[PDB]
Amino acid sequence: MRSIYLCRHGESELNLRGRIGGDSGLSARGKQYAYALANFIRSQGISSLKVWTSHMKRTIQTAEALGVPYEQWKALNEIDAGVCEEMTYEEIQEHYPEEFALRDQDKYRYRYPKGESYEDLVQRLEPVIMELERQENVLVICHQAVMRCLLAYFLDKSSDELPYLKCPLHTVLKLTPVAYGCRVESIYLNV
Amino acid sequence: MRSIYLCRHGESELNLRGRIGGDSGLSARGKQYAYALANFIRSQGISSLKVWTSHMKRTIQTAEALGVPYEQWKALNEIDAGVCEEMTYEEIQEHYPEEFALRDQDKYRYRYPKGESYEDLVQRLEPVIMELERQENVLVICHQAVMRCLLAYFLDKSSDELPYLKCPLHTVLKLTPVAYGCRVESIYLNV
Ligand SMILES: O=P(O)(O)OC[C@H]1O[C@](O)(CO)[C@@H](O)[C@@H]1O
Ligand SMILES: O=P(O)(O)OC[C@H]1O[C@](O)(CO)[C@@H](O)[C@@H]1O
Repeated sequence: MRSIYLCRHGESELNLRGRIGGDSGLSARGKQYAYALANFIRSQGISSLKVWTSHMKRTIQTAEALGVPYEQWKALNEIDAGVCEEMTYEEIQEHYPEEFALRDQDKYRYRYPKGESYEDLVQRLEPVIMELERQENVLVICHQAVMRCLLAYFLDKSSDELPYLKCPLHTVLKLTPVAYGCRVESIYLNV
Repeated sequence: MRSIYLCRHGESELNLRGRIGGDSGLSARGKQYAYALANFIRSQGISSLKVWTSHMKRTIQTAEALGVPYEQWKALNEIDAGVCEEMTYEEIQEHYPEEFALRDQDKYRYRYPKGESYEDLVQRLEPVIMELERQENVLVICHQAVMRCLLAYFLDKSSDELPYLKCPLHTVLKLTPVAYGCRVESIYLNV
């Protein structure tokens, strides 16, 4: 049976600082996760695994530790926060108080100044989903907002639930599409 | 009429590092705010004023920039996050996934392991509001969660609105209580 493995890049430097977006590299234990992922994947004994990543350094660097070849997709790049790129939440509240308030109102269609909305994100992920459907075993190393969009599709979630789906770091979600829907398994790689 | 000025401690070290809770000191620009605050209060042309703070260093240090005495209330201490104290959101999502998700569904009543809920904070602040109601001009230098509870009372907000009320840093809220309701003026001190 085919299984789709979904996970995020290992812990980035900006993740450690509590800052959003950007294009930073993996931290120390972020790299230890890349190694732990390589171990888990091997132990899965998956037949002909296709591996996808984004153009962002953090995803690429995580895939490198696997040894096997992978492919890069621009459409898998993290959601653009626009002007709020690399800010902490406190900084967004202080410098864009009205914008921050509008988000909680409708997290699905809200756009930061010159940024993307979850709706924009779902649109550019359409082709990524179409390919995913016509594949067998695949591992997608992406980002939190991207993972939420892909996960919503497979676990059949609404536009309301989507922006709030649980997608923590160092955790792999093994989704097995079945006739009644989709089975899920969560594997936490403690590093 | 008299006015109640509500604001937070200047930007702290943990605020800058994207971490919550703790007992950290003011950052460089966090101190600039403490001085910019003194200048704002000065320009108000107030004859007598009571300044209250919590036991947290960040609030105390901010009061120190005024050059006037102040009273310290334990009741004005920021909400306790328990085991999640001094952690980032990503950190909390990873190591306490279930806990994190449960908070989102009921932000008002939820308590982190060994922590407080917004409901507890509201109860803890009862004697503070009572005094605030029987005083003249007062300046309360407190915290984000504490500030939201106080602001909710004066502006008549429901427990559903309370946890999401806007309370950014370096922003003074001048409240003027009247017959019914309360007047509000938002003053931002750019530093
Ligand atoms: O605010 P949330 O719920 O993290 O939504 C998506 C977010 O993903 C992030 O990568 C969070 O680290 C941000 O860049 C983006 O705003
Ligand atoms: O973080 P929230 O959910 O907006 O609530 C107020 C928060 O203020 C903090 O100081 C940091 O966000 C936390 O201690 C507290 O939970």
